[PDB]
Amino acid sequence: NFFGKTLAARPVEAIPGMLEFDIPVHGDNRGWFKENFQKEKMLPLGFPESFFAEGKLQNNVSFSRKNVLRGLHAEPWDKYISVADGGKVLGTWVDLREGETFGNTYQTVIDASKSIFVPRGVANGFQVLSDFVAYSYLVNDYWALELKPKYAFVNYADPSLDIKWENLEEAEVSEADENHPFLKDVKPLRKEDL
Amino acid sequence: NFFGKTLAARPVEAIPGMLEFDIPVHGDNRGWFKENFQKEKMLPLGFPESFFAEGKLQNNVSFSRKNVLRGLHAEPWDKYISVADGGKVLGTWVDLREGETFGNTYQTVIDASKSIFVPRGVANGFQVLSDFVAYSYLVNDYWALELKPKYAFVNYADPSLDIKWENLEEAEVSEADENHPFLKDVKPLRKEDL
Repeated sequence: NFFGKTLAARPVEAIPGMLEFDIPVHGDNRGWFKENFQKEKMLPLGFPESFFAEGKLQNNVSFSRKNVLRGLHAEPWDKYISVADGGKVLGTWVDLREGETFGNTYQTVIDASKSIFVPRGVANGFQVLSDFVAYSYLVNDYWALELKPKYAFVNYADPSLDIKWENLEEAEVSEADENHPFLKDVKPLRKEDL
Repeated sequence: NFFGKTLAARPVEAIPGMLEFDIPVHGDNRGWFKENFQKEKMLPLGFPESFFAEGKLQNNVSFSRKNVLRGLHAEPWDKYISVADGGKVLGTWVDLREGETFGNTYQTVIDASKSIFVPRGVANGFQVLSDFVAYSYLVNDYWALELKPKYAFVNYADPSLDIKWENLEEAEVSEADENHPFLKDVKPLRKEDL
């Protein structure tokens, strides 16, 4: 369930606006290639035109080792998340938008054959499952002081979240991520904050 | 250095329009992060605004093993090339555009701390130096039949090209790449045709 998939998108019903994509990966264990993002094909599958509305683009990459656990961060921009190497992560999302889906969750394994569109307001995180992973994402806005109040964070280890991690005991977590508020102390992101 | 470089651009004087970038990579052997592409920071360094003129975007990734050698291909679109994991390649370019700089070459090692802007009509290739590499690039057009005349190819092993590959004896080359035409049989690409 890795090579040769048809390019396709599925909405995540618990988190409005999120999309999971199957990405065609061609080859085998020795090497492969993919079109990780293709704007002309992905728009008709539901990738939102609003992603492109301001003409802003940034691609970040992090290279991380097994058991690293980052999150859960709702940064004030949309994100398209992918894996660029042979690794894999347990992707994890918690909706922090005010409304009937506040606190809703989704989890899936992200590898080179699966990508995820995450709307602004949905907190993102991952735990690295493979020995290492190249985690490559696109965003549609740039850091600005005025955006600082528009972030929201929730603690990866709040046991009331409808998520589980692969290896909570051996997780390698930043000091900041250890100290994010539990869900009960998150101020839901209002329409004015998005 | 791999880590901690200042974001910078250098023109490649042998191939008009080509740019080499140093990318700041933060971390160490255990794990790191980079802004692989940040449009607002790149434009004032000389990344061409023309790349974005038609609003087209595609990200391709190839995951390849040591001694794989691919090229040399000039395609209908501009390319921004980097590496998304801990690997490295010997990047190689041959200008296939009609005029004074046809045949001109450049080579440099690409790893996650370096990227390259390759104008359409400049042939691109690489040989993998590390055990594996995640080679991730952005392009600004999509396949279409009508672009077929915008492609040119030149053989990687043509002894007249002012390039040197590693350990050619052990290179893993596709049948197609073994049979690309020699420079003297390449029809130079007209600028008005690109």
